[PDB]
Amino acid sequence: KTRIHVVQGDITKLAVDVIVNAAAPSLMGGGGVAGAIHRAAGPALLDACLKVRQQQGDCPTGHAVITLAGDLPAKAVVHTVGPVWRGGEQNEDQLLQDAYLNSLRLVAANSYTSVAFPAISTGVYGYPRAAAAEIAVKTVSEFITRHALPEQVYFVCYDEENAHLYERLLTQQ
Ligand SMILES: Nc1ncnc2c1ncn2[C@@H]1O[C@H](COP(=O)(O)OP(=O)(O)OC[C@H]2O[C@@H](O)[C@H](O)[C@@H]2O)[C@@H](O)[C@H]1O
Repeated sequence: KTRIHVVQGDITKLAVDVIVNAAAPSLMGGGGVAGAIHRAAGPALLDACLKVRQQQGDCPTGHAVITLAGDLPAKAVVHTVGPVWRGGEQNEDQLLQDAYLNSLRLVAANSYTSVAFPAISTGVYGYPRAAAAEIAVKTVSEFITRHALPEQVYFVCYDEENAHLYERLLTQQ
C-alpha cells in the first residue's frame, strides 16, 4: 500500500513514532525482540515497565500497554502479549488478532501516526509463521481501512524468508 510497508531488518533501528514489543505478561524483558528492544532502549524502559506492572499487574494475553522508549529512536514502545501456540484449537488465532488490534488502538489513542510491528508469537511462542503473518496482514489492513490513525504501519521482518512471505500476502489484497 501507500500506508503499509514491509521492511527487513532490526526493529530497534526504525525511526517511527511507535515500536511494538512482543512481550510476556510480566513485561520484564526476554530473549527475542524483547531483549533487543530493552538493550537498545536502555534501563529507562525497564523502570517504566516496572511502574506499569506495579499499577496493573501482569499484562494479559492479547492485550497491550504503552510506555516511554528511552534511547530508541522511537517516541514510544507498545508492549503487547501474543499467544502461546498450542495447535490452533485454543483460541490462538483470535488472541493474536487481539494483540494486533489493541496495539493499534493504543497507538491511535496516544495520537501517534506511525507504528512498527514484529512477527508477534512466531518466535519462542511457536506460532506457525505463515498462519500468523496472514492474521497480522489481514487484521492491520482491515483496521487501517476503518481508521485515520495510525497513518503509517511498518511490518518489520527479521529474515528474508519472512519478509517475502508478508510482501506477497500484501499483494493478495
Ligand atoms: N531485532 C528484531 N527485530 C525484528 N524482529 C525480530 C528481532 N529479533 C527477533 N525478531 C523476530 O521477532 C519475532 C518475534 O518472536 P519472539 O521475539 O520470539 O517473541 P514471541 O514469539 O511473540 O514470544 C515472546 C517471548 O519471547 C521473549 O522474546 C518474550 O519476552 C516472550 O517471553 C520473530 O520472528 C523473531 O524472529
